Amino acid sequence: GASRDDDLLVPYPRARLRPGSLKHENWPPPPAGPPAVRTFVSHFGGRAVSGHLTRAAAPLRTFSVLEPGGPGGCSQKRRATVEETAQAAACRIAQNGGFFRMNTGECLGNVVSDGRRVSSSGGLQNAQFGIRRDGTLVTGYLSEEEVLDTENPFVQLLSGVVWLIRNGSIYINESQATECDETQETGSFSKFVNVMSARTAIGHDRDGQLVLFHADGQTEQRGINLWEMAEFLLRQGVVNAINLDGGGSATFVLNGTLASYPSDHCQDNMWRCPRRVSTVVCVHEP
Amino acid sequence: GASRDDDLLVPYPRARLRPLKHENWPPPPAAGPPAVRTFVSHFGGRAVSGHLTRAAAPLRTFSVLEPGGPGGCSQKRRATVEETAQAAACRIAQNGGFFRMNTGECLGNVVSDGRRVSSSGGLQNAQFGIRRDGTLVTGYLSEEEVLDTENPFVQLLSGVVWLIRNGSIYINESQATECDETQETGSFSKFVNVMSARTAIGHDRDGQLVLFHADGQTEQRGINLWEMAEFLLRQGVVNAINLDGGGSATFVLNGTLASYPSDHCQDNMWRCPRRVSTVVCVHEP
Ligand SMILES: *[C@@H]1O[C@H](CO[C@@H]2O[C@@H](C)[C@@H](O)[C@@H](O)[C@@H]2O)[C@@H](O[C@@H]2O[C@H](CO)[C@@H](O)[C@H](O)[C@H]2NC(C)=O)[C@H](O)[C@H]1NC(C)=O
Ligand SMILES: *[C@@H]1O[C@H](CO)[C@@H](O)[C@H](O)[C@H]1NC(C)=O
Ligand SMILES: [Br-]
Ligand SMILES: [Br-]
Ligand SMILES: [Cl-]
Ligand SMILES: [Cl-]
Ligand SMILES: [Cl-]
Ligand SMILES: [Cl-]
Ligand SMILES: [Cl-]
Ligand SMILES: [Cl-]
Ligand SMILES: [Cl-]
Ligand SMILES: [Cl-]
Ligand SMILES: [Cl-]
Ligand SMILES: [Cl-]
Ligand SMILES: [Cl-]
Ligand SMILES: [Cl-]
Ligand SMILES: [Cl-]
Ligand SMILES: [Cl-]
Repeated sequence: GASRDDDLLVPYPRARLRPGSLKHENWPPPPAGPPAVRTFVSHFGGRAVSGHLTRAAAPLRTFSVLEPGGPGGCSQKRRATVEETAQAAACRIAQNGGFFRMNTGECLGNVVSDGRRVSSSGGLQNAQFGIRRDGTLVTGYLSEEEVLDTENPFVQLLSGVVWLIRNGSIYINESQATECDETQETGSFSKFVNVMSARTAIGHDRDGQLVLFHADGQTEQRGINLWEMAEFLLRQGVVNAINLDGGGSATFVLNGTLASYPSDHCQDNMWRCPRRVSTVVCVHEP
Repeated sequence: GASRDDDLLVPYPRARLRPLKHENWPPPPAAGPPAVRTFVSHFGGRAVSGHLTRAAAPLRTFSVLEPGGPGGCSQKRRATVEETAQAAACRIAQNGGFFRMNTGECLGNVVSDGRRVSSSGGLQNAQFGIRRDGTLVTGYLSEEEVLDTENPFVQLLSGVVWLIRNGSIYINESQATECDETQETGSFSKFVNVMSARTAIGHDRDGQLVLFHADGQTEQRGINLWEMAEFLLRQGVVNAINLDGGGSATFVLNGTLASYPSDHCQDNMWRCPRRVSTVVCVHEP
């Protein structure tokens, strides 16, 4: 019927509730095509791992954040596979997006899909990547006051854990202090950053183009952590980037069909089944 | 728009020039959609990624294609699995028999839509084909029956090594038939023992088609031929044969790439699919 949801990469085993200044970076839009998908099997720390790197021009026109099963997915606490959501949205390239609660399925953190707020952070502060109507690519942390600005408002936005790069500099350490909570253990979260597994990320490059990353693997066995990931991205010319859901949620859909190897297993156990995720990251051409 | 052709797995570095029973499975008496299964399983203590496929009604769901459409081998053409599969609107497709990289010729007996497109030329290798009545053939055959008007072939291709016979491994028995005396004795045995990405084709007792794919790299990542054949046998394949592998190892699903090619691009950093000869296609009315 679906996945067994075994390969879990959880930043917080204890669900966070709804009860150092924090600012964000914005990159103006250079004036300007199809995406550029690149498959690879490269070595990190002596381990070969497979993944994908994507590039798109006109993020304001080719980028979109989708809800599980179409508009209103988060409002109904819905969960759908990247293929189902991508096939319905006719996305050239698609992969899983923000985090969620597996059992309930609601979308956690700020989320903007086509100028519509679908989820709110609720006082919590994590890494977020969004685009404003003027065409500026934003990354980092924003307050709900800035999120709600009606002058050059966000058109597409999602949130993830850790801010991977800021202005061409690694920003993991700066996120470890900001995005870590003290009520939960400090080593359950630090593992989420250091443990090896399949994960995804999103960012942009010096030329003003959107970037999407995906790496296959397994929790503790195969894949990469967040440290190894950022360096490869810097080698690829990304300015700002944030991490996204990974583990069994790591899914890369190309032309509406699965192109990655999910980490989770099927009920039959032998085979790997894609996970039903909340929001999806979509790239297309009108 | 082409591969760098770095990951080479050659059964014979020295090209052979132009100078025996088979098994057949009758059609059991009765059509579900194909079953594509992603996996990361352990072979000799190392995990490798791949796909395993199965289709019923091979007489109705199986097809052998030429690179870029009909006449591909006749024109010594080379095309990517995606290119050939997209034109045929195949749900599941992967590279097939071997070919000459320099010229582009298709090696071994090949039947695409009931027409012989290439001949073995006196050489004897493992072959998998289907006859119009529904009989599934595997092993070695003489040209008299191949072109015979008795249950003529509708789909046929050739590859190196016969992996399984009647639910039993036939590699040892195949090495004796498929061993050459002109080539060195260690290049071919390595071809069987070396670990890398390869593909295979076979069938089950119920009369269903099977297709296999395993990602990897020559000698670095993947599996050899010994580990590969058994995984299918544990899954209920009766007969199976090996197919082209290495940089040609490609799995295309619904017309799009779903595997990780071993070859590199001219840019070097990225991996590019290789342009192959014949392709195996699976679709539904
Ligand atoms: C490859 O593509 C097919 C999509 O094809 C269509 O889907 C349906 C409309 C059905 O009528 C098929 O015959 C069509 O050709 C995927 O198969 C299906 O997806 C749809 C979901 O919208 C579903 O209704 C079908 O039942 C699906 N078929 C199966 C076997 O599940 C197929 O999964 C695609 N493969 C991948 C990896 O995306
Ligand atoms: C798949 O990607 C290729 C890349 O060029 C594109 O040409 C093709 O249109 C895509 N598939 C569909 C159904 O659009
Ligand atoms: Br939470
Ligand atoms: Br040869
Ligand atoms: Cl600035
Ligand atoms: Cl590139
Ligand atoms: Cl290691
Ligand atoms: Cl609610
Ligand atoms: Cl979040
Ligand atoms: Cl495992
Ligand atoms: Cl569209
Ligand atoms: Cl091409
Ligand atoms: Cl090589
Ligand atoms: Cl196994
Ligand atoms: Cl296990
Ligand atoms: Cl071994
Ligand atoms: Cl692999
Ligand atoms: Cl003919």
